[PDB]
Amino acid sequence: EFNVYWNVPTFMCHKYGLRFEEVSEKYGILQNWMDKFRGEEIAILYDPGMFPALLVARNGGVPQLGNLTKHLQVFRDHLINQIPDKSFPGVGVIDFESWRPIFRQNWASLQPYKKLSVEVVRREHPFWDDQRVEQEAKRRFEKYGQLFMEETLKAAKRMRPAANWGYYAYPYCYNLTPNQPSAQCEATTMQENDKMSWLFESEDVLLPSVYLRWNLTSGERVGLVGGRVKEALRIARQMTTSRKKVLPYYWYKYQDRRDTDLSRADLEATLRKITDLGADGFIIWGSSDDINTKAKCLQFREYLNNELGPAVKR
Repeated sequence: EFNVYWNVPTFMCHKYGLRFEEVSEKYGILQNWMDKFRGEEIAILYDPGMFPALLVARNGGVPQLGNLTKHLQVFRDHLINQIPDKSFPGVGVIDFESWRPIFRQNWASLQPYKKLSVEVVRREHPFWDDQRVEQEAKRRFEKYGQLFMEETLKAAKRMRPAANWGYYAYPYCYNLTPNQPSAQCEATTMQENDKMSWLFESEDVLLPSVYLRWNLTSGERVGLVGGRVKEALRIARQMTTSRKKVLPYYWYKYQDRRDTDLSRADLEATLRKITDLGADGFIIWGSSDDINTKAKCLQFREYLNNELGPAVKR
C-alpha cells in the first residue's frame, strides 16, 4: 500500500470558493473530509503544549529546567481542541522543532541549548572539574529532552489510540551539510538514531523531512531525499518491538528559495526516489503564508493542476 496525504492548508481558500476537490478526485491523494486541515486522514499539531525553548526562555529554555506537568496539561488541551474525535484514525503529527533530544545535534542556531545546559551546571557546581560539568550538562539535557518528547508522544497515543503518531522530521540525517557533504547521513547521527529506541519504538510512523534545496545539483536533490528515506527505513525495520510506517514530509517549495515552486524535473526524480525505496507513501505539506489570499490560492491551484497533481498521480 502507498498512501499520499494532503497536508496543505487549502482550507484557507474555501472562503474564495476553492475547495480543492481535485486533490482526491483527480490525483488520488488522501484528503480530509471537506478539505479540512485536521481530520480523519491527517492532523499536524504545531508546537503543541509548552515545550521548553529559547525564543527569552519559555518553560525553562532547556528541558532540564522545564515544568513537565505544565507542558502536558497544555498539550492535552491543544490535542483535544484540535482533534476532538477520540477515535481519530489518521496520521497524527507532532511538530516539535525547538531542539534535538541528542545534545550533540543542537548545532549552529541550536547552539544556545548546549551553552545554557553547561552554564546551569557551572552555576550550580562552580568547583566541579570541566569534564564533570560537560558530562553532566549533556546527561541532564538528554535525560529531560527524552522525558519531554517521550511523555508527550505517550500522551498523544493514549488519548488518541486509533491514530498513528510520530514527530515531524525524525529521524534526522544531516546529509549535504558542510561537515557531511555527501548524500549519506552523518555516521554519528546514524548511531544516535540507533540508540533512540525510546522514541522510534514508541512512534507508529516515521516522518523524515525531505524538503529540497535549490542550491544543489539535480542528482544531489535526489540524494538528499534518498539518504533521508533510507535512514527512516533502517530505523523502521530496526525497532525490536514493531513495524513502522515511513511517510516522508514533502514540500512543493525549495527550502532555501521558499517562494519558488519545485520544478517538474525535481518532482519526478524525487517522488520516484521515495516510491522506489519502499516508503509507505508521503505527506505533501504547505505553509499558511503561501495561500492566504485568493490570488495565492489560484496560483497554487494552477501549480497543482499543471505540475504537482499530475506528478503525484503518475
